[PDB]
Amino acid sequence: LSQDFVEALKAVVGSPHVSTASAVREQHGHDESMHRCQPPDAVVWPQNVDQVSRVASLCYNQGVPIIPFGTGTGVEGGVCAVQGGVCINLTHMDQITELNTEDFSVVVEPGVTRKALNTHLRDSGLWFPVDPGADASLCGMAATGASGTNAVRYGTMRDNVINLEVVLPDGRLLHTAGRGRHYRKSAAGYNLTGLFVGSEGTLGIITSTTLRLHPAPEATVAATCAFPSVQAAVDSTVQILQAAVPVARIEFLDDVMMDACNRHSKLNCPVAPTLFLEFHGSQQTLAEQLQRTEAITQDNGGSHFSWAAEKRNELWAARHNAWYAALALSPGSKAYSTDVCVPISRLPEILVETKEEIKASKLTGAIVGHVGDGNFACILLVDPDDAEEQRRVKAFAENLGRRALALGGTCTGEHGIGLGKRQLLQEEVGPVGVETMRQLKNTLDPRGLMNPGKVL
Ligand SMILES: Cc1cc2nc3c(=O)[nH]c(=O)nc-3n(C[C@H](O)[C@H](O)[C@H](O)COP(=O)(O)OP(=O)(O)OC[C@H]3O[C@@H](n4cnc5c(N)ncnc54)[C@H](O)[C@@H]3O)c2cc1C
Repeated sequence: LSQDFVEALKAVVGSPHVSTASAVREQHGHDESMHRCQPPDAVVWPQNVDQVSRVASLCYNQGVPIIPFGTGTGVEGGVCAVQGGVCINLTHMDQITELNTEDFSVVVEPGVTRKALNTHLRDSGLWFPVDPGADASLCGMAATGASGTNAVRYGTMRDNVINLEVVLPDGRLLHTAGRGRHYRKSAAGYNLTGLFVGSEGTLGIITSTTLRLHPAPEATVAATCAFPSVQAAVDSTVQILQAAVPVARIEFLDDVMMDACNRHSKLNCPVAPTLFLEFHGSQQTLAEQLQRTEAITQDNGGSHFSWAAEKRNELWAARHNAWYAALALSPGSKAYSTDVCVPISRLPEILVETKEEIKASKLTGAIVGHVGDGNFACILLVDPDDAEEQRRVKAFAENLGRRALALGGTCTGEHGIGLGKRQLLQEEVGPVGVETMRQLKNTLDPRGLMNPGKVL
């Protein structure tokens, strides 16, 4: 990367906001997955959207790849600089604006996390529900198409992103639904917002997100329920969904995951395949939901509910840190994770099969999942130096992905494709799907400089 180019970057954002130091680049060359670190040639911190536009235009016209970087909590290698280039860390733009409580909407910049937003909203009676375990950038969550434990009731990022401000690869500024606009529904033209949700930094740089807010629930009850088998826990889940109980949260942990979370968070749940549950409503509707849900879990051998502000907060903090609980089983390890999502009636087959396949192998694996969406993760601990085991883990993940595709599902419910699932995506949507996706990529990023090597 030439000295003249570095000076041009510094002229846009300021000398302190450009770094070519090896240690700084290495810290921005990896995320939380096992994908090996590939450092960008420079890291740049733009201070406003005009600077984002000017950095993008500079890189684009000089043939330098651009890698958007939020909080670096992704798990598919999205920020790995496989072709070098400039990593654009967006988190100094951290303002909340256009809070419209009467319309249930707010605008956030990339440095705003879910925790920051919900702190800003206390005593408003509103909250933002999409809750990945990590303290991630909300714009990064829009870029990956994230979901969370609350999505079963309150929707994913795709359901809750109303508008996006995007710097396109050559620097033009796009407001996907129109500048300043916010509304419940529209048929006006093609829905551009949905195209950029889940684009993972390959179509442009999200510099603000307009988010749907939700009313805080009148009352909340959380509980855990232990089961004799994975089959019994997942059968209960499917039957709760088929009975249309509007559960707020329904999370599955297998016995390995439950033990790991016990050791990592000082929960003391019985070591068993377990559902973490949460219900929202008035006392009238809560009693009803609890009736019907306990009836179904009882039929499948579930325990009497172990009830859980502080202990509920402990419970979900433990769930949100399950990834790190899994890592603590094998200290010094990184992990890869599957993330399939299947038609819910096929969820029992594939989780029970996954549990059986994990035991039939020497692999360490923990299972946790948004099973209310028909989605789950197998978190696979890897020694960073054991090449044999690492290709056993990638082969396991590949096979599980193809099993989900055989059942009519998808290879990723929320984490994305990044570097790891590109072959699975080709199988998932076929040749005409791949070409159509590539044609959209090419019109927005003709030079292929927008996070190259990812997704397609
Ligand atoms: C403990 C743990 C728990 C998690 N739980 C969940 C979960 O329940 N659900 C879930 O969906 N994910 C989960 N994740 C994954 C991760 O938190 C999400 O994918 C999150 O959306 C990533 O945001 P980020 O800013 O940290 O991404 P980064 O790693 O910074 O970036 C991810 C990708 O998005 C791109 N990108 C980032 N910001 C922008 C932007 N502003 N504009 C354009 N492209 C951008 C990057 O180029 C990259 O390709 C978890 C991760 C961890 C470590």
